[PDB]
Order: sequence, then C-alpha cells, then structure tokens
Amino acid sequence: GLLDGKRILVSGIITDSSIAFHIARVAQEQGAQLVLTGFDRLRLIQRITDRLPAKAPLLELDVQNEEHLASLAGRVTEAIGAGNKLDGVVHSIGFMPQTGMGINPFFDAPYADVSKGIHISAYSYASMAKALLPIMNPGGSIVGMDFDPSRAMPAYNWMTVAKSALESVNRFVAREAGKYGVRSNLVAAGPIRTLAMAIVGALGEEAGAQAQLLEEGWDQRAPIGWNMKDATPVAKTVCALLSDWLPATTGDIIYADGGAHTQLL
Amino acid sequence: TGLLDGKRILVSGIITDSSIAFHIARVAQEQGAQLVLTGFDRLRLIQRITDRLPAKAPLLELDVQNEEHLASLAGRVTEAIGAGNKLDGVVHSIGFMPQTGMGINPFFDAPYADVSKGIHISAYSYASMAKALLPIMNPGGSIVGMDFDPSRAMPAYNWMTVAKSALESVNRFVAREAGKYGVRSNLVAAGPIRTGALGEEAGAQAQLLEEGWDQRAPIGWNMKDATPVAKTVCALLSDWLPATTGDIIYADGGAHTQLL
Amino acid sequence: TGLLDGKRILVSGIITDSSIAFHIARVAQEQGAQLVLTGFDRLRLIQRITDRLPAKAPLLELDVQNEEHLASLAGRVTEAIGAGNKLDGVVHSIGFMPQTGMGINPFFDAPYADVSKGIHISAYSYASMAKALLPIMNPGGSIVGMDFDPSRAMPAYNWMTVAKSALESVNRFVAREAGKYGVRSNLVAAGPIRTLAMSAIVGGALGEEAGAQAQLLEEGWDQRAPIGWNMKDATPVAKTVCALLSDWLPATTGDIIYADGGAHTQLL
Amino acid sequence: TGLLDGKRILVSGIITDSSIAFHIARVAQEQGAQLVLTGFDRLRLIQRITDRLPAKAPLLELDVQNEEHLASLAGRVTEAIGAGNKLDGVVHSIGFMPQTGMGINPFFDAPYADVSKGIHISAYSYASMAKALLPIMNPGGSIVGMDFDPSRAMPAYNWMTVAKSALESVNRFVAREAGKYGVRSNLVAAGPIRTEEGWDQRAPIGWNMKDATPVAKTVCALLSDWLPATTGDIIYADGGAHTQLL
Ligand SMILES: NC(=O)c1ccc[n+]([C@@H]2O[C@H](COP(=O)([O-])OP(=O)(O)OC[C@H]3O[C@@H](n4cnc5c(N)ncnc54)[C@H](O)[C@@H]3O)[C@@H](O)[C@H]2O)c1
Ligand SMILES: NC(=O)c1ccc[n+]([C@@H]2O[C@H](COP(=O)([O-])OP(=O)(O)OC[C@H]3O[C@@H](n4cnc5c(N)ncnc54)[C@H](O)[C@@H]3O)[C@@H](O)[C@H]2O)c1
Ligand SMILES: NC(=O)c1ccc[n+]([C@@H]2O[C@H](COP(=O)([O-])OP(=O)(O)OC[C@H]3O[C@@H](n4cnc5c(N)ncnc54)[C@H](O)[C@@H]3O)[C@@H](O)[C@H]2O)c1
Ligand SMILES: NC(=O)c1ccc[n+]([C@@H]2O[C@H](COP(=O)([O-])OP(=O)(O)OC[C@H]3O[C@@H](n4cnc5c(N)ncnc54)[C@H](O)[C@@H]3O)[C@@H](O)[C@H]2O)c1
Repeated sequence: GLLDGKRILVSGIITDSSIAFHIARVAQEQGAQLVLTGFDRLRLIQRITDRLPAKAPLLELDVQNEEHLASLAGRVTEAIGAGNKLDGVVHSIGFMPQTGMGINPFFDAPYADVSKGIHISAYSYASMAKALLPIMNPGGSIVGMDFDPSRAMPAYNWMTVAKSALESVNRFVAREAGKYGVRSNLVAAGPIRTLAMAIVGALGEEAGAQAQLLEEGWDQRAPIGWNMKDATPVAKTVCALLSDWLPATTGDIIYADGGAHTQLL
Repeated sequence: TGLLDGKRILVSGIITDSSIAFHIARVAQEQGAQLVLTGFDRLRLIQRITDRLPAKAPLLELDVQNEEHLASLAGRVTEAIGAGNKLDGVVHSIGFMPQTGMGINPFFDAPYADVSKGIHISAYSYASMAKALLPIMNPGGSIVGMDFDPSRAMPAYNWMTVAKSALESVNRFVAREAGKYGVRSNLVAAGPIRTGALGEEAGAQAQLLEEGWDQRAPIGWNMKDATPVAKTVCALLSDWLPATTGDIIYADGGAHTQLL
Repeated sequence: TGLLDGKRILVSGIITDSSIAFHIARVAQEQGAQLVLTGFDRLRLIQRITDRLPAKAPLLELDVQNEEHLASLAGRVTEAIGAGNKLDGVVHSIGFMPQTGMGINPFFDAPYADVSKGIHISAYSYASMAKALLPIMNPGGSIVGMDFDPSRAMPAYNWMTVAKSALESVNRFVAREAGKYGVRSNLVAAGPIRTLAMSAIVGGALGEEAGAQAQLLEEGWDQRAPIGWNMKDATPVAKTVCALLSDWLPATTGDIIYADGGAHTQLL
Repeated sequence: TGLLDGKRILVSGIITDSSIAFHIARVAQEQGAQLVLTGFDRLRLIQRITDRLPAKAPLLELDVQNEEHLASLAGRVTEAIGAGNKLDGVVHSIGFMPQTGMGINPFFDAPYADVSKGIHISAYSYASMAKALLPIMNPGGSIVGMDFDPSRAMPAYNWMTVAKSALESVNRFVAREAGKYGVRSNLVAAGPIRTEEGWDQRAPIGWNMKDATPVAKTVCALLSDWLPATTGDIIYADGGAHTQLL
C-alpha cells in the first residue's frame, strides 16, 4: 500500500463521521500500522474505532493536559514496542466554545473561551510535535487539519482566527521538525459534515443558514465540485502527505477543497 | 489644510519616545488631529513621555486585559473630547509576548499561559478596543493596527509571529463589524524599527534581518526612523483611502515584494 | 493646501469622462497637481473630454505599442513642463484585451496574437512607460497602475485576468528599477467600475448569460465588501491613487493597494 | 502495485537526461505508467535521451508555438496509444525566455517580441496543450505544469518571472475547463534544479539542487489518485523554502 509498514499516530476520532476516522481507515487500507489517541469519551471512541479495518491501540490524550503530553511519547513506544519509532503523526483536533462562533456576536466571545479554542486548535499542534518528534523516524511526516482562514466569513468567527494561528504555528513546527528530517504540513479541507456539522442544524438559526450558503457556494466554485458528505478525498490527501510522495514539501498547506479557493465566482 | 485637520483620534501604545505610537501621535498632531491617548501601566511615567508630544493630550488608563477598563473606555473618552463629539480614528499600537515566547527561548519551550497572554494583548485586544470604541466613532472613521508580516516563519519572532497571524485574521473580522458603522479597519505592516543584550547569536540574527531588509527594499529601509511608518498610519486615518478595509498596507520599503 | 500641491504628474488612459483616469486626473487637479495628459488614438475627441477637467493640461500622444512614441515621450513631456522641471508622478490607467480573450469567447478559443496584444498594452507597457519616464522623475516620486485582483479565476475576465497577473509581477520588477531613482511603483486593485462597456454588458449587449454573471459579480462584490461597493462611483478609487501619488505612503513599493470596499478580504 | 499503475500519461519537456521531465518520466515508468513523450527541436537527439528511460515510449513532435502540431496532436497520441484509449495524465514541463529577458540583461531593455515569445511558450502553451488533450482525457485525469514561485521579484529571473506569474493565472482558468471533463489541473513550484545557495539554508528540510527526484515524485503524486480534491492549485516542492523568510 501507499503507507506500507509505516507507523502512524492519529488523533481526533470522536465519531465515524470524524475526518480522523476516515484518515485512519484509508491509512490502514494502505498498509499503515496505527496508534490512535482519544479525548474524554474513550468508551465511545474505543467502540467507534472497532469498526476500522484493523485493530489499533487507543491512547488517552487531552492536549490541554500537560501530564498527558509529557507521558505521551512513552505510552506510544510501549504500544509500538521499544526499538520502533513513528513515521507519521496526524493532528485532527479542533474546538471553539459556542460563544466564539455562530450567531453569537464576534465581539461577545470571552477571551477565556477564545483562549481555550486557540490552545486546542492551534497551540497543541506544536505541543504534539514537541512530544512526538523525539520518537519519529527521518523521512517522517506531521499533518494537521486546517480550514482556509485567509479571508473572513460569517459564523466561523474565532475558529477562523485559531486556524490563522495554526498556519503560523505549522511554519514554525516545520523549522523544528526539519532537524529530525521530518516534514510538517496542513491539509486545508472544504466543509465536511462531521459532528459539529451541528452548526448547519445549534449555533443559532442564521448561522446555520450561512453555513448552508458556504457549503452551496463551495460546490459551485469548485471546478471539480465538492461533496461534503464524502470525507474520502480529504483522507487520501492526508495519506499523500504521510507517504514518501511529497518529500520536498514542508511548512506548507495542501488544499483538498475541490479547488474552490482558487476561484472567485 | 492639515491631513487630519479637525479629526479626533485615540492612540494607544506610547511607552517611550521611541515607541512607534509616539511618532504616530507626533505626526497626527503635526497634521492637525486632536488626540486622546491611552496608557497601560505606570501612568505617571508615560505622562512625562506624552508631555514631549507636539501638543498636550488627555491620558486615559487602559489595560487591555481588564474588561472593566474596556467597558468604561468609551465614556471616559467622550468626557475627554467633550460629550457631543466622537472619534474619527483609533490607533492600536500594542504588542506583548513574554521572553519565553520570543527571542532566544526554543519555540517548543513556551508555556501556553505566556503565549495566551501574548495573544490576548497582541491580537484579541484589537477586537476589544473596536468593541469598546465603535459606538462612539463617526462614519468614515478609521481603525489602524500595527503588524509585522507573519506570512513566513523567521528566527526569534516565534510566538509573536503567531500572534500577528492571529491579529490579521482578527482585523478581517473587525472590518465586518466596523462596516456597520461606516468605519474602516486596517493594519500597517511595518519593517523593523529600532525601538547584544540577548547574546551573540541573537545580535547577529537582528543585524542580518536589518541588513537584509534594507538590501531587499527597492527604496531601502531606515530602521532608525519611524517617520515613514507614522505617515502611513496617518494616510489610513485620513480620507484618502476610503475604499480600503480588512486590509494590510505594507510600510516596509517594499521588502516583502522581493526575494533577494 | 491640497494633497498634491506643487507636483507634476503624467496621466494616461482618459478616453471618456467616465474613465477612471479621468476621475484620477480631476481629483489630482483638485489637490493642486500640475497635470500632463497622454492620448492614444482619438486625439481630438479626448481633448474635448480633457477640457471638461477643472484645469486645462497639455495633451500628448502616446501609443504604448509605438516604440518611437515611447522614445520621444520624455522630451515631449519636458517640452510641456519646461526644462529644469521634472515629474513627481505617473499614472498608468491603460488596459486592453480583445473580445476573443475576454467575455463570452471560450478561454480556449483566444488566439495568442490577440492575447499577446492584450498583454503588451495591459502589462508590458507598465515597464515601457516606466522606462521612458523614470529618467525625468524626481526622487520621492510615484508611479501607479490600475489593477483588477487576478489572484483567483472568474467568469468572463479570462485572459484579461492573465494580463493583470502579469502586470502585478511586472510592477514588482519596475519597483526595483524605480528604486534607483527614489521612486516608488504601486498598483491600485480597484473594485468593478461601471465603464460604458461595463454598463453595456449589464444591459445585455453580451447576451443573457453574460449579463447575468455581471449582475452576480457586482451584487456579490457589494455584499462581500464590509463597507459596501458602489460600481457607479470611481471617486474612492481616484483618491486612493492620489494617496499613492502623495508623500503619505513613502515606504510602500512593488505593492498593491486594494480600493475595493474590502471585498477581497471576505469569503462571503 | 505502482502508484500510477496502468495510467496513460503524456510527458513533454525532455531535452537531456537532466531535464525535470526526464526524471518525471523515469519515476512515472517505475510506478507503472505507460508514457507518451513529446519533443521540440532536435527530435533525433532527444530520442537518444529517451532511450535511457526504463521502458520504451512512442516519441511525438510538438512545438507549442505550432498550430499544426497542436491541431494534430490528440490524433497522433490516440494513434500511439490505440483507438479506444484515452490519457489519464499530462505533464507540461516547458519553458523559454530569450537571453535579453533574463540574467544580467536589463529588465527595461528586453523587446516585447522577446517577452511575447517567452510568455507564449512558457504560459499560453499550458492552455493550448490543455485545449488539445482534454478531449482525449479520462475522467479523474490530471494535468501538471512546472512552476517557479514568482510571487516576489528576484535578480536574474526577470521576464521569466513575469511568464510564471502569467502561468499561475492560466492554470486557474484551465482548471475551470478541465473540471468539465472531471480532470484536475495543478502546478508544481519547484526549487532550483541544475539544468540560490540560500535555498538550502531557508528550506527546513534542506534542498539539494542536483537532485530532481523529489520534484519528480511530487509531480507523480499529482498525477496519482492521491490528490483527488486539488485543482487550480500550486504544490510547492522546494524544501519548504518559500514558507520561511530567513
Ligand atoms: N468538518 C469540516 O468541515 C472541516 C473542514 C476543514 C478543517 N476541519 C478541521 O478538521 C479537524 C477535525 O475536526 P472534524 O471536522 O473531523 O470534527 P470532529 O468533532 O469529529 O473532530 C474534532 C476532534 O477535536 C477533538 N478534541 C477537542 N478537544 C480536545 C482536547 N482537549 N484534546 C484532544 N482532542 C480534542 C475531539 O475529541 C474530536 O475528536 C479540526 O481541526 C477541524 O477544525 C474540519
Ligand atoms: N519596532 C518594530 O520594528 C515593529 C515592526 C512591525 C510592527 N510593530 C508593532 O508596533 C506596535 C508597537 O510596539 P513598539 O515597536 O512601538 O515597541 P513599544 O514597547 O514602545 O510599544 C508596545 C506597547 O504595548 C503596550 N502594552 C503592553 N501590554 C499592554 C496591556 N495589557 N494593555 C495596554 N497596553 C499594553 C505597552 O504599554 C507599550 O506602549 C506593536 O503592535 C508591534 O508588534 C513593531
Ligand atoms: N472598469 C473596471 O471595473 C476596472 C476595475 C479595476 C481595474 N481597471 C483598470 O483600470 C484601467 C483603466 O480602464 P477603465 O476601467 O477606466 O476603462 P477605459 O477604457 O476608460 O481605460 C482604458 C484605457 O487604455 C487605453 N489604451 C488602449 N490601448 C492603448 C495604446 N496602444 N496606447 C495607449 N493607451 C491605450 C485606452 O485608450 C483607454 O483610455 C485599466 O488598466 C483597467 O484594466 C478597470
Ligand atoms: N531547472 C530549474 O531549476 C526549474 C525550477 C522551477 C521550475 N522549472 C520549470 O520546469 C520546466 C522544465 O525546466 P527544466 O529545468 O527541465 O529545463 P530543460 O532545458 O531540461 O527543459 C525545458 C524544455 O522547454 C522545451 N521547449 C522550449 N521551447 C519549446 C517549444 N517552442 N515547443 C515545445 N517545447 C519547447 C524544451 O525543448 C525543453 O525540453 C519549465 O517549465 C521550467 O521553467 C525549472
């Protein structure tokens, strides 16, 4: 397969609608040996990951928990046995409290909420690279999930700001990862109907309409179209970055959005 | 006629007479603006600095992390310019990142608590001030913030670069809200301004950036002079960029447009 | 004392009194600039237009594809402002792309002869203009060209988009050359302005479909723009050019200023 | 199984064994693609070069400035791949600028006729090759062109930089047309390959300007089905140098 005999960590699975779930599935189809991490509802997460092609160890990881991060590399090594290292890391984690999104005014989000969001959605990319780089092989690859924040838009609000921060964090992580012979990139995906997708049904009628408007305009703008209910094209893109087939790309963003961002109307 | 004749503009961020905000206020005054100034910590000390400005101006206390200062800010400004009057301009020239997040400390070594404080003061506060001051701004008004181009990574700037990226995104959103008021929102991205203390390596890094910046800039770059940056901000506060908002104007000698 | 008091500025691209160049010229004259104008083909018709400016100005002939017109322009400008006087500003508001590379014609069906002519006039000429006039410009001076944001593709604009992309790259290189003279070079990326050709297509002169895309482009532009966009008002763009011609943006060059309502900064 | 297993791919731009297109071709064949090659001037000479390719591939003639080559191309391709067969990928690895538009020669001194020829071969030809070949491409196919990041001005590269800026715009528009066929259009912006020393410096993973394989691999990635939602775009294979200021 594309990732034959590669040992790859995947964070971010919460349902079988999670982008990370599909990244995991495709990685396994492509021959990769996985270690998974989960936040909070690990009973649920375990049951969910049972439906993946192959069995995988599931580790606890709250990115805001300094102890989890500090014990993380050791718990992975045990999971994959001493002598072996990781070839890939997938950051598919995000969060922004309700006050920082939706119909709730941009100006009314408490800094505490915004800060919790940036910690989870942006700072933790660096946290995970820090914990995991010492157990990564050269030629390795760290990949995180992004949503093009280069332009403002309704509803997304402070999550946009967090992704803007994330992209900046990525460029710096690339500097550190390169010392290890490891690449660091982001996959900017178009809208995918995940857990929080959610806002289309929550963030306040109005925000929901705007989300639907965003979705609709995305499919039209994309020269090859965009669905939306299919996370597979995004998972394949992530896998492409984990493979040895983009070996000169780092600190960068690969857009798996149907080309929508390259078109105005 | 002065460029900002009759305009009423609030400037934050003056701490020394070397501060970018100090020269912005100076030029704005030379061009006829009526200023309200804000100050963070030692309010007595900056009063001494602000006394060296071309003309006297009200000095209001504003710690941007204190949500109480923010809630009362508009009232205290209206009291200063006299009730019945509003602001035509707001200048955000505030930035902070602890040494743990910039300079010599390894990028992975910055604790989030410090990063978070840095982001609050350097980016979120742009939204905070806008929230506080938009209800008392005139249509056609202008909010200007200070930026340092964070589109690419670089030595030392580290987490402040991440803050500046955050800020740019914040600026695009503030534009959406300021638009309801007829108000523009923009950032001025400035070249390096002189506002071995960090060691031999850091001193060489800084020298290399400065040399490289003047080298890269088609019209050169004078790190000793904040006057061109001040003037750019005054351009944005004026009425001569009326169709520009959510945007970034680069006052960097054009360095960012050139590879070598 | 106006923004541009005591400055000598060359303006190109006046063809009608609706031309962006016409509004730029008007506002510049209003701000105390001493203008020199250039004209391409209909030299006596444009004089009639240029006489509608608040101040009369020497109209010189310039076909940017005419290599001898370029070779003589500096001298003919000197003749109009008197020796010992130099130019402080230059406005390039010149654009052209044949209907084969723009509008309804399929992107693939534009012949290169047509595209090349478009790129010559719309992009290359920025550099040939700079080349001609730099040796008679004062330091601290300014050259500005008109742009339409080509970073993303869109219906109808087709090869004119390509030319503007080329123009943005040219401007970055012109900046390097002009820097040797203490001169800045910048573009103003304007939002869509109702030229007579723009009003015509909206009316339906390019057919029902083209007319629909036009409404859509304009309606969406004003929507996206946080401060809105009025396609019938070229004044905010003209002031932006004057800002750049002034000394108030002294450290900006090789760059693009967006006078577009902020639309380009907003996804929806 | 190969990455491009069973795929029919046209590859232009091979002139010597050091061409990006040579290694693109080389890596593609290693990944199980059946190739068609195209060459420009010295057809006999470049034929001797394609001999070294791991397999044999039918070599056709294509001057992108020649309307006749372009008009007959798809037919000459179908003839080589057999009726009933289409292409799955196309590689555009073509560039040219007359000396006066590059190097030491002043930016202002280059005649438009030189620039126009550069722009024709370097930028317009991407749409022209797409026009020709899309009617013979399978859905899910991929078109790839070679780019050098022109977003900032730089010494020496000069008018070639203007050509690349134009190419990036053309690519966005080709993607509109290609999408109608279910086909993607992307650019690979590669670092300097021998055909700045500060490039290896800025690159967080370094950069070896004698090694075209990583660039070649990136192109193969875009030709694969592993970047199925990317079009109108630019993929940087430059050691990440463009993401760092210093
Ligand atoms: N669905 C979309 O349209 C879309 C588009 C582009 C990018 N993204 C990004 O893709 C990623 C995955 O989100 P998703 O869309 O798959 O929905 P999701 O809810 O299934 O996955 C998000 C994950 O965040 C995890 N998380 C929250 N707090 C955490 C913590 N403190 N520690 C560890 N994990 C924590 C959750 O447990 C969850 O598994 C995000 O970073 C997101 O912003 C989503
Ligand atoms: N000096 C440069 O080269 C340069 C280049 C580009 C951008 N900038 C930006 O310009 C701006 C001003 O910084 P400077 O270069 O003038 O140095 P400076 O130290 O003189 O100004 C920074 C200001 O931050 C204010 N501040 C810190 N915490 C605050 C709080 N909690 N509440 C209210 N105010 C607070 C300080 O009081 C101070 O006046 C920043 O936004 C900065 O990042 C500087
Ligand atoms: N109308 C819009 O929406 C809009 C928006 C953004 C940018 N622009 C740009 O602004 C500029 C001015 O165009 P406009 O909108 O005012 O319409 P316009 O037709 O009034 O201006 C175009 C000018 O190019 C001149 N020109 C063509 N060939 C020439 C030659 N061989 N030599 C010398 N001059 C020649 C024309 O004669 C004309 O005056 C252009 O560069 C254009 O692409 C227009
Ligand atoms: N070498 C580098 O460092 C580098 C870096 C980034 C991008 N690129 C791009 O990669 C591609 C190939 O570059 P290269 O390094 O392999 O140089 P090269 O000399 O090996 O190949 C260039 C190709 O241009 C072709 N060509 C010129 N005129 C033609 C015409 N009229 N019709 C058809 N073909 C014609 C040549 O025949 C040749 O095969 C170009 O588009 C180039 O700009 C090269």
